[PDB]
Amino acid sequence: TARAVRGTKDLFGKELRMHQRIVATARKVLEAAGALELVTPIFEETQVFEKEMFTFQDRGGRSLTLRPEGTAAMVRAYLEHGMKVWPQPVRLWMAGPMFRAERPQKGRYRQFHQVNYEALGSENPILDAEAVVLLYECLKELGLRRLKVKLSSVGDPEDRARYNAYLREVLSPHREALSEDSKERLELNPMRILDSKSERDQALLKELGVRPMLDFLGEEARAHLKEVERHLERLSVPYELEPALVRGLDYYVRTAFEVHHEEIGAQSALGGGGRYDGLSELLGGPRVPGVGFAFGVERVALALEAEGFGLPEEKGPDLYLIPLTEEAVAEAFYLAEALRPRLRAEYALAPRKPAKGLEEALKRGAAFAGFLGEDELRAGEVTLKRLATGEQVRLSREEVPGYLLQALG
Amino acid sequence: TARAVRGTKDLFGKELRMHQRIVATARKVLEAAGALELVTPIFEETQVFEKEMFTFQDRGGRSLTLRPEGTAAMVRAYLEHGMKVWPQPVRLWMAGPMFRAERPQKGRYRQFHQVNYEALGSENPILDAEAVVLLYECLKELGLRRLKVKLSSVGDPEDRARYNAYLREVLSPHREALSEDSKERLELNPMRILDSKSERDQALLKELGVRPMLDFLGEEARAHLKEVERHLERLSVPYELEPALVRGLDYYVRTAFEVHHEEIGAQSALGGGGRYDGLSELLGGPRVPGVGFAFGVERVALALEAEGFGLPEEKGPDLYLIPLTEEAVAEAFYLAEALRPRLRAEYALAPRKPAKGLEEALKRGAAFAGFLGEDELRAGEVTLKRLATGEQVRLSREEVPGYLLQALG
RNA sequence: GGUGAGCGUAGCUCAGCUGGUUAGAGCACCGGACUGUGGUCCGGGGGUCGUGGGUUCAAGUCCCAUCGCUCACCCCA
RNA sequence: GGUGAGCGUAGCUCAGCUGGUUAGAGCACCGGACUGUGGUCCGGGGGUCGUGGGUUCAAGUCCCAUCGCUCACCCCA
Ligand SMILES: Nc1ncnc2c1ncn2[C@@H]1O[C@H](COP(=O)(O)O)[C@@H](O)[C@H]1O
Ligand SMILES: Nc1ncnc2c1ncn2[C@@H]1O[C@H](COP(=O)(O)O)[C@@H](O)[C@H]1O
Ligand SMILES: N[C@@H](Cc1c[nH]c[nH+]1)C(=O)O
Ligand SMILES: N[C@@H](Cc1c[nH]c[nH+]1)C(=O)O
Repeated sequence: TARAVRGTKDLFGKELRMHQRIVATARKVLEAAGALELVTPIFEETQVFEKEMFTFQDRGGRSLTLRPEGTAAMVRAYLEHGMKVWPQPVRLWMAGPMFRAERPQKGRYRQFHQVNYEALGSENPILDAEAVVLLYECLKELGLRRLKVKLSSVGDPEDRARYNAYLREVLSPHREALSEDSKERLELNPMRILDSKSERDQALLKELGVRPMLDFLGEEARAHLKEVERHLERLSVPYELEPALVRGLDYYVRTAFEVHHEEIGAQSALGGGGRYDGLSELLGGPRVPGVGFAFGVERVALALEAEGFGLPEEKGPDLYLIPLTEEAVAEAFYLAEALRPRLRAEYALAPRKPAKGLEEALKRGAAFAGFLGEDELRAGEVTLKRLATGEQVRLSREEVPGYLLQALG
Repeated sequence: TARAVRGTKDLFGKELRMHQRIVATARKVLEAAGALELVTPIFEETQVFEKEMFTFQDRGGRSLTLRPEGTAAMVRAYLEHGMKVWPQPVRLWMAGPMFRAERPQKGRYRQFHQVNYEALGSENPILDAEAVVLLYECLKELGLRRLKVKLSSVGDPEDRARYNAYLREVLSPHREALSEDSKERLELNPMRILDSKSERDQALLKELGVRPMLDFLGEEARAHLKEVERHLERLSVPYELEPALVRGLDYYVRTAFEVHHEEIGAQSALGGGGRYDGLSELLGGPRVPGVGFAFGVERVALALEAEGFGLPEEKGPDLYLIPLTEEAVAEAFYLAEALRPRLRAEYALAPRKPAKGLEEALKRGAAFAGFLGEDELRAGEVTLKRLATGEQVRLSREEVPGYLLQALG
C-alpha cells in the first residue's frame, strides 16, 4: 500500500539502460574536452542555493536543502578544494539527481537527473563557444538530429536594468490590456511578459513595437557576444539568434543559451546554460567567472525515443540450468557457482519438466540449456543444448567449463 | 566561506575512480547471477523506513525520509511494480547514496554509498548460501584477500523471545556488576550486552557461563541454518560460526551474516545481510520472504588501499595544443574541435612560451604536443611532437587528423 | 504548492447502454493433457470495479466528496 | 544528536622555547633569466596564525569560550 511519492519513479530495464548510455556518452564527450568529473553531496547548507525546493533541518538546527541545481554546488566545490591554484580554466562535469518542488507533467519531475558542465576561472568567449559546442555534441553523439540551438545575451546588470525600466515605461499605460499573469509580472518581473503564452499579450507586444533585449546590450556584453557568434560561425554551428533568453537569477550575465527538441511535450528544453559572474561571491569567495550548461537525462531519453532510437536487445545468460529432480537443484546451484562470474549462469530453483524449463530458457534468451536429471546426477554429468543450432552433448561435469569457454568464443 | 556539511564529501580523481571500479565489479558479479538493476528515489514516504535519520515535510504536509537503507525500498519496488507475477525468486541489485544521522568517524559518514542485493519470493536456504557467496565474490573479485566471513542465525521470533527472557533471567540479579551502558541495554535490548566492549561485562559473561543464541534455535530455524552451512561447506566457503549476530529490527529472521576486514578502523564491517520475513506486510503487502546484503563502497575502498591495490595512472590527452601568439589560441580551439571526441585534444587558453607549454604538456601526460605560432598560422599548418620519442613533424592542418589516427593505433 | 481539464475495472493492455438480478478478454505467473527436450490443448489463484457517502427494489454504470495517475498553465534555477 | 580525547600557521604537507619587538619552508599557480621546444636559476600574489574575548610593555605561543576537522564510545538498519 506504500508507493513512490508523486514526482519520483523507480528505474530499471530499458529506461535505466537508456539513462546509463546517455551519461556514458556525456562522460566521453566532455572528458575529450578535458573536463574533470565531480560528485557533490545530495544536500547542501541552504545558503548555497538561495540567491519551491526541498528544505529541512537536522537536529543541530542547521537548514539543509536537497540539491535543486548543479552549478552553485560545483562552484562551492571550486572554492572548497582550492581550485584557484590549478591551471585555469578548470573544467568540471557532474551527473546526478536534482530535486525540485513544482507540479509534474511531461518531462518534468520532482526528482530528475542532470548532466552539468562548468568552465571556471576565465572570461574568454572561446569558453562560451566551447560550452555551446559541447552541449550540441553530447546530444549529437547520442544520435539526435532535429535540434534547435537558441543563443542570446542577458547583458551585464546595467543593461538588464535598462531593459526592465524600458519595458515598464512602455507597458504601464496599457496594463489594462494585459492578462492577469502579465500584470503580476509587470509588477516585478517584466521580461517574463515577453515569453507570455497569452495571444493578446503577444498581439500587444507586436503593435507597441517593443524592442528586443538585443538592442539594450552595452559595448562590452555586445562585443563579447560578437566574439562568441564569430566562433560558432567558424565551426559552422547553426543557432537561432534570440531577441531575449530570460534568466531568473541576476548573477547570470552575458551569454545565455538553450537547446530544444520537438515532441516530448510543452517543456521542450533539453538543456540550457550560459555565463555567470557573482555566484562565488555570494558563496563567500572571490571573483570566479563561469560558463556552463545542464541538461535533463529524462528529456533526452524522450527525444531519443521520439526519433526512433532504441536499445539493442538485452543479452541473456550464457547457460540456464534445468533440474529435473529434487536433489538436482542444489547440484545445478553448485555447477552454476563453478562457472561464475566468467560466464553468466542461472538455474531454476525447483524441479521443472524438461519442456517447461526449455521454454523458460528460450524466454530468457539463453545460449545453452543444461539438463540435470537422475541420469546426469548418477554419472556425475550434465546435458548441454546449444539453443541456436539444437545440438546436444552429454558431458562430465569436470569437463564442462572448458567446453562452454571454447563454445562461446 | 560555504563548506560541504559535516559527514559529506565531494568525490573526484582517484577516489571517484575507485568507487566506480567497485560498483562496476559488483554489477558484473551480481548480474552474472541473474540479478536485475534497480534505482529507487532518494527519499521515500517516512512510513516505509520506520519499522537517527533525515526526515522532513514537503508543503503538502507529508513526512518524507532521506533513504537510510536499501532493502525496504527494494521491497517497496517489488510491491509497486507487481513483481509477484515474475518468475520467482526475483533478484534485484542497486548501487547508490544512503543517509544516516550518526556522528562520523573512520568509515562512517552521513552520506555514504551502498551496494545492495535482494532475492525475493522464496524461503529456500540455497538463496542464503548464494547471497553469502555473492558478497564474498564481489569483495574477492575486487582483489581482496584477508576477509572474515561471519555467519549465524537470529532464529525465528519465538527463539529470540526465549533468548531475551533467558538473558534477562540470568543477568538481572547481577545488574550492579554491569556497566551503565549494559544496564540500559538490560532494560530493553539485552542481546547488545553480549557485544559489549566493556572488559568487566565480558568477564561477567564468561563467569556466568552464558549460553549462546545458537543454543536457542528451534527445529525449523536450526535445520534451515544446517542447510545453509551444508551448501557453504560444499562450495568450500570458509566462515566463522558466531554465537550470535545481533540484528536490531525484529523482521529479520534466521540467517544473519557479515564480512569484516582488518585495519580500516573500529567499524570493520565491510558489508552484511541476512534473511527477513514480515517486511512486506508492514509495507502493506502479502508475505514475501527475502534474503539479501548491503556493503559500503567507502569501506571497501579503505580495505583496497589497506591491501596495496592502487589504480593504473590516469590517461592523459592524445594531443595538447600550445598557441605561441594571440591569434593562434582560437585556431588551436578550432583544431581541437576538429579532432574531438574521436581523440582527446586540449589547448592552452593563452599564449605560452614553447618550453613552458611543452612542460604543461608533459605534466598532463600528453602523447603529442602541438605548436601553433605565426609560422604555422601563415602556412595553415601545425607542428607535432611525439613526446615519447621526441620526434617532430610539420603538417598541413587538413592532413593532421589522418596523421594522429594512424599514429595512435 | 496554486488553477484547470481528462482518466481510475486483476500485476500490465482493455471491453461493459444513468442501471438489471451470479464481473468479463489478452498478456503474465502456476498446475495437469503427453513415458526426459523448442517458444499445441484444459483448469487454476487472483479485483474491497481507487475510497467514502448519497440515490434506488437494484450501482462498475447516476449524484457528491475524497485520494491517486496524466497533461496544460502559474513558475522555471 | 549525547559523552570523550587530540588537532586548527598560505589552496596542500609542516617548522616556530607560556611570550620578545618587521611570520617562516616545500609543493602549487604566475611572471622574468635565455633569440620558437623536455619535466636549471630569480622574484612575485597570497595568511584576518580557525573565531571572539581575557592576561601582558609585548601573544602563533599563555588562560577562557566558541566554531570546525579527526578518532573512539553510545547507537548501528
Ligand atoms: N523538474 C525537472 N524535471 C525534469 N527535467 C528537468 C527539470 N528541471 C530541469 N530539467 C532539465 O534540466 C535542464 C536544465 O534545467 P534548468 O536548471 O532549469 O536550466 C532542462 O532543460 C531540462 O532538460
Ligand atoms: N554511516 C555509514 N557510513 C559509511 N558506510 C556505512 C554506514 N553505514 C553502513 N555502512 C556500510 O554499509 C554496510 C551495511 O550497513 P547496515 O545497513 O548497517 O547493514 C556496512 O557494513 C558498511 O560497510
Ligand atoms: N539552468 C542553468 C544551468 C546552468 C549550468 N551552468 C550554468 N547554468 C542555466 O540555464 O544557465
Ligand atoms: N543492514 C542490513 C542490510 C540488508 C540487506 N538485505 C537485507 N538486509 C543487514 O545486515 O541485514
